[PDB]
Amino acid sequence: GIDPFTLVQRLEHAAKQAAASATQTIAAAQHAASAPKASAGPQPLLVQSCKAVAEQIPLLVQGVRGSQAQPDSPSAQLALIAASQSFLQPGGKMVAAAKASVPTIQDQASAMQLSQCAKNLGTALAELRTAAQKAQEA
Repeated sequence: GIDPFTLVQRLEHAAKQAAASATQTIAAAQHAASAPKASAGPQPLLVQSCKAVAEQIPLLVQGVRGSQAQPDSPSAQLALIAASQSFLQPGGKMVAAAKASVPTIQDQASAMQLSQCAKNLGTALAELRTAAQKAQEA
């Protein structure tokens, strides 16, 4: 009957919205940066993770597109699964940093924007983290 993609199904969907939400979170985080001007090195965890996440975003989508083309390919599967878990590492950091940086952002627009972005990214990771989990160990 109807046998769908399964496991990679949730990977595709979660990684797409993760990549989307990540980009939005990055654009908000480094828009203001909750870094004080008086110090010897106030490098915001946001921006540090933003650059990390920014390079992981294409990997997600690359994995996604690979899974779309070859859902029955362990090469594409493990690629997406690995990329997902690789994205979670810096991605989760930016989420944690974002929520704590919101109240310390002087620009109200950026603060409220970051709040929504991190809320999306956090939930995106919630999907992706569980998605790759099911696809990996089953």
